[PDB]
Amino acid sequence: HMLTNLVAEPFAKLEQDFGGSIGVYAMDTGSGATVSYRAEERFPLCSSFKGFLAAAVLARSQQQADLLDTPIRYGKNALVPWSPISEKYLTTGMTVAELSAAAVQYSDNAAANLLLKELGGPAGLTAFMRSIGDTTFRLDRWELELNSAIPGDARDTSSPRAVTESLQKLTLGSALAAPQRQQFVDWLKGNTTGNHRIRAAVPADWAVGDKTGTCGVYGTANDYAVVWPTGRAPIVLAVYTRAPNKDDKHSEAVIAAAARLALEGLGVNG
Ligand SMILES: *C(=O)N1C[C@H](NOS(=O)(=O)O)CC[C@H]1C(N)=O
Repeated sequence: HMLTNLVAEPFAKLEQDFGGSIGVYAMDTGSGATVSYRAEERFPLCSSFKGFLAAAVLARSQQQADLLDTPIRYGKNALVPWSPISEKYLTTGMTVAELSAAAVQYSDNAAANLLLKELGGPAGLTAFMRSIGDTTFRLDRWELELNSAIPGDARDTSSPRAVTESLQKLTLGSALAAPQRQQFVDWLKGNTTGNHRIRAAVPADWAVGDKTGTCGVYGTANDYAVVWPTGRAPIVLAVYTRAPNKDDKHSEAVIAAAARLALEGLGVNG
């Protein structure tokens, strides 16, 4: 607690202007200092579970050396809405590694469902998260049902804090073996969907990997990232939003603004 919120930031004004709730947890991995706002509340994961999904696939690949190269063929019935990569390879198939990259970097929904099946479904991904010490994360449903974002419904949710803690373990800690850790980082660095979220708050000369989520209802959207400022230790952070009404709109700008406040709260000159 001594190093939590050393510098107050106007998160309450930001969420009031947004018309909803914002949850933020940011960790300076050098000093241990944190910024924390609504950090232990639950927010829907939406597409953001797909980063942890890819990490779980990489963990499995440490015991199954042929897993990532395995070619997966799928039928048209697998192509649920928002499958921009897998729809281009319907007639050819794609490897497990390619599906993982597509789930992370293009948020591909068919790819995510196919990989969930490899892991034994939502309970299998939840079990992986438990195995790294995350007692908050839960996945309960598949794409697209997991995006319903119903107020008060704990299904398919985590907390900003647990998201950040698990992201740190998987990208910087020892939850994955070193080759798999670097592959996970590389997939996150190559994300294409987050340019208007945490990345918009991070200087262009710093490295950053992220995964976004956009449930499409209840103003519910999010992003988590690992950021490597030059000359100081990496920062890990998570920004989640939700709002009371089904037709409330999400805001990318609010996520970027919350990330800026988090970095300011850590004293990171950006
Ligand atoms: C994830 O939340 N989804 C996948 C896709 N875009 O993902 S992103 O916004 O997180 O990059 C479409 C929206 C959404 C969904 N409804 O599955």
